[PDB]
Order: sequence, then structure tokens, then C-alpha cells
Amino acid sequence: RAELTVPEMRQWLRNWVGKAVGKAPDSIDESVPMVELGLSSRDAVAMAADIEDLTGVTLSVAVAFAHPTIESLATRIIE
Ligand SMILES: [Ca+2]
Ligand SMILES: [Ca+2]
Ligand SMILES: [Ca+2]
Repeated sequence: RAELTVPEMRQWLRNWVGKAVGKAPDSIDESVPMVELGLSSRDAVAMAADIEDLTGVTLSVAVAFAHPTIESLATRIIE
């Protein structure tokens, strides 16, 4: 499949968060609230910009906090 997939989006988010908080991406828990992962508000701005560059989607506050886990956010960005 050519289009960006949910597994790819999940991996991209784990890698992004892992780099921001200094942890292995494989250890990033995809079911916990993203506000509990150790990200800063500056991180949120940067990650939103990077998601827009990757997907062309400008994430709204509403969508993001209604899908507040890596796995639910990834699913909603793609789907
Ligand atoms: Ca950091
Ligand atoms: Ca979990
Ligand atoms: Ca841009």
C-alpha cells in the first residue's frame, strides 16, 4: 500500500516522543495520555508542525485531545 498507514504513524509518533524525552521508542506506551509522556508545550508545537509536514494535516486542539493517546491519535490522523 502506497498511502501512509496507521502502523507507520504510530511508529513515527513513538520515535518523535522517544527523541523528545530521551527514551527508546520501543518503550513508549501508546495507550497512556500523551500529556503524561513527559512532553513540553514547546514539544507539542514542534510535533504539530512536524505532523503537518508529514501528513499535510493541521491538527486541531479538539481532535488531538479527543484522541489523547498515541494509538488513538495515529488512527485518527490516518483514518
Ligand atoms: Ca526534550
Ligand atoms: Ca499501555
Ligand atoms: Ca511546514
